[PDB]
Amino acid sequence: GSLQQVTDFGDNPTNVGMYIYVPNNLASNPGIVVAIHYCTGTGPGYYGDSPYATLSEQYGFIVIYPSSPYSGGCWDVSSQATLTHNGGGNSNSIANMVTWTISKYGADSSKVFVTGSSSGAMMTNVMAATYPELFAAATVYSGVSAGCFYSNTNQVDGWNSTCAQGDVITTPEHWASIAEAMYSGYSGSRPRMQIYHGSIDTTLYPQNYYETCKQWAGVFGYDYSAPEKTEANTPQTNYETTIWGDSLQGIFATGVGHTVPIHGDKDMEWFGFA
Amino acid sequence: GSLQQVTDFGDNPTNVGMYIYVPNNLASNPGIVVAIHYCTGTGPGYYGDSPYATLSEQYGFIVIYPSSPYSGGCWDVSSQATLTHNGGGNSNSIANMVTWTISKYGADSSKVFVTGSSSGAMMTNVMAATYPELFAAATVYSGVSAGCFYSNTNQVDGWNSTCAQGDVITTPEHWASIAEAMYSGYSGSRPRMQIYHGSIDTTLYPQNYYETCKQWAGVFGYDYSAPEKTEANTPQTNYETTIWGDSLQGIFATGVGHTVPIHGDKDMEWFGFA
Ligand SMILES: *[C@@H]1O[C@H](CO)[C@@H](O[C@@H]2O[C@H](CO)[C@@H](O)[C@H](O)[C@H]2NC(C)=O)[C@H](O)[C@H]1NC(C)=O
Ligand SMILES: *[C@@H]1O[C@H](CO)[C@@H](O[C@@H]2O[C@H](CO)[C@@H](O)[C@H](O)[C@H]2NC(C)=O)[C@H](O)[C@H]1NC(C)=O
Ligand code: NA
Ligand code: NA
Ligand code: NA
Ligand code: NA
Repeated sequence: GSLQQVTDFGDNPTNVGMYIYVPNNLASNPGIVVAIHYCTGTGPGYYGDSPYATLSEQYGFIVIYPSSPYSGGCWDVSSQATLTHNGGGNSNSIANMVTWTISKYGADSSKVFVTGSSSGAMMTNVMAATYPELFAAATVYSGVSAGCFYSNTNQVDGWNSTCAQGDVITTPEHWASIAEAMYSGYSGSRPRMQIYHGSIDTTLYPQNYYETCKQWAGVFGYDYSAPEKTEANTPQTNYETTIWGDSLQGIFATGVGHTVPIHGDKDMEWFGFA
Repeated sequence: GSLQQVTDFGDNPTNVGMYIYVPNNLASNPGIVVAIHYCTGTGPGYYGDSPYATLSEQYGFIVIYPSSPYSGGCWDVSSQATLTHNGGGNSNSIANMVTWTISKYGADSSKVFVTGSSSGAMMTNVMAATYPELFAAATVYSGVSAGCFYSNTNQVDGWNSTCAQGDVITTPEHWASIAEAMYSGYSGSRPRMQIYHGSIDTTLYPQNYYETCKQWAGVFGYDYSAPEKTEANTPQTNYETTIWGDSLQGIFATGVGHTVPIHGDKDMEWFGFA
């Protein structure tokens, strides 16, 4: 099919770009995958460097690639605007790309997923907390927990070094409260979360794996210290999968740095296309 | 602050009409109320005969008034098309009105509600079952359970006398199966259901109230025989409210026939605007 830029998709004061890949083999009622790029990247760049456009020709979903407006290409995952439901930041623009696409293509709103890598993984967690209503499931490749990049001076697209270096450590309860405040009083459904992180990540250090799993455990009321199951060498040698429940699993990749390589077929399974 | 007809809102093979009321006091991130008319009526008729446009000026949400394409003005709540997620029937059309409005007005997709009287209350149950993903909550004014108007010959807009007379009686399990089958395999968010009916209804017999409460009890995993709470004279004298749980309450109006009059302020409370 083709990658098209869309410029009028709804309110977008932070000027995020929107690109979509509409497959040739478009399903009758297509799903949506939102695939969110890393720093120094762009939406078309992530299109070029991820399996989603290929998989969309198999499964017939539309892929949305949001594109950062900021110098350096990171996502704003620090401002109040981006860290609040309807706050008007980058995350709100991404939400609007979703709803534009659902209406324009008759996409199935119950089959909308979000995934990303590095900065886009940070944004994935933020999308899950700020627009939980939009997403059935999410897959995070090497990010930080929602609100870990909080700026204590309301900076937009600010890098939080304390968080990245793994110095921010707290309880499931505290992280859950932080995620909950991104949509205060929301009690509806939330996407099922899958969190990947590598053990030799020297950009977003591995403590962030545990902080993120703590967060979603706290959000879904799972006992962080008592997972349901742990699967060795799953999905492959030196990856370990911890399942806390239907709405949370973490995959820790020993010997892997920034970022954990996208596992496209595994994504299709978690989302439910496969 | 006007009622507008909308003509190109997405796939609409059964040619349902779409009318919307956009209030003057429109909220920044408006909710949506879908208000579904009775037999012999139309969307604009229900606009003229319900409190929702008046209330939209208080609470700032948009109202969508679908309009039956059929002679006699009843809704198709009988065909396989209308009784299946993405089946292409009237229900599918109403779904598309929702998604069009979300995108066009930047409406909040977590704040979308559906309600209706008589034929429109039947369609309300159908919408909850066929497009559960769209709706946070629903209020049913004197309808029949989803799939009670099933046509054994796949008739479109067929009246089922056995159902209307109150002669279709089955279990929570069986009604829940009927509802589940309208979107098979779905296990996400569904609207919180509020069901009104009058004890002396001789159009849609009051057995249908109990069949509907059974249906939603089965769907949500509630014990139909053990509701959480009963409230005398609630919301008013001779009405009684039974709460089965967060996602189901029934309101039986003793001495009221077809239909139970709309309690607009109570709808606001159930929906969460108030
Ligand atoms: C960087 O990120 C952390 C969170 O990862 C921020 O820490 C929060 O800071 C406030 C005080 O400003 C505390 O009340 C919270 O309890 C902290 N949260 C947690 C989970 O610890 C921190 O403020 C950020 N730093 C900068 C410089 O913006
Ligand atoms: C009228 O409606 C009822 C459902 O309310 C239909 O009943 C179903 O009929 C099929 C056989 O066609 C049975 O297998 C189901 O068990 C019945 N369901 C229930 C809940 O009883 C009935 O067929 C409809 N009548 C007509 C003439 O279409
Ligand atoms: Na469709
Ligand atoms: Na791609
Ligand atoms: Na939704
Ligand atoms: Na908005």
